[PDB]
Amino acid sequence: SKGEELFTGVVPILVELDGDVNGHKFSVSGEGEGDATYGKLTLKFICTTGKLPVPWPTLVTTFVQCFARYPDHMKQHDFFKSAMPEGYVQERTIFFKDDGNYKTRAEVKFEGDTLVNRIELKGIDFKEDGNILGHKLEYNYNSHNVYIMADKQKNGIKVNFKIRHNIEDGSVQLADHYQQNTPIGDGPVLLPDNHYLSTQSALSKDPNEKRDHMVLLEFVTAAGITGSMQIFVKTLTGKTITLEVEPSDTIENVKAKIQDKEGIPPDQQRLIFAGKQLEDGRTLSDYNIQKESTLHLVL
Repeated sequence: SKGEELFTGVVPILVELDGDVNGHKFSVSGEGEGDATYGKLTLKFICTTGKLPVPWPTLVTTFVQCFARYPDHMKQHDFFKSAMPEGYVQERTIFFKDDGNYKTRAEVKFEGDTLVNRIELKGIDFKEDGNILGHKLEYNYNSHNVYIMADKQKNGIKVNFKIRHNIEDGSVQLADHYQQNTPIGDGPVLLPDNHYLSTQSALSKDPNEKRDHMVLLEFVTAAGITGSMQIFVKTLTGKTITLEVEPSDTIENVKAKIQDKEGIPPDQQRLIFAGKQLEDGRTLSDYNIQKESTLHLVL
């Protein structure tokens, strides 16, 4: 989209959260930077009101999916950047199994050169002796797939995933996430086909920091839509077949796929595109061969 251009290079990020969990009020400020080319986010958060009353890992998902890396073949499915600069509202309900819930509302938008995430969080019905208010969660994080679908009647996306938080006893605390995002602006956005974000997070601490804090790193990559594409091949007798290939397929691997359909050994095949003989150790992309091009099989 047009919003994509705002993500070239490294973009500064500001995060602000006001929270109230079981009547315990708190605030957090964060700052860092995002590099969507690498799908990478680095953030540091400080609780400005004192001690955080919930475990830091429970707030990782709340604290900018516009920093995901969408592969080239999926760029038309990146809702998040397409909503910029005006941004989007991100709302969630997070159900902690056998415990309380968070409800969050956030605005993610550009303020000048800086991508800002401003959040209100309310938590209710937590057990005083449970994993959350009892601070029984390990300080670590797992990889999850974030499933995205368009809501084409409502101009946004619906998102769901299940977070697993590790506990020392070897149990896990599940946090079922339900999410919706809606653009703030009136211009059109990208309403995607179904896909997911493969999301990795690592939590660390700053030895010099005395305040209650979290350092967060995320790597986020879109997936779930095949990068394979069809090409056409004219066979020795002039019939047309299709192959399923990736741009990174070697000419050798293309010949292997032709053997599967036509029964001609690779070492007997010669492939021609636009009059040019194709050489085994090169790739389809090396030749700038696009989806639904035609190759010619000859002897």
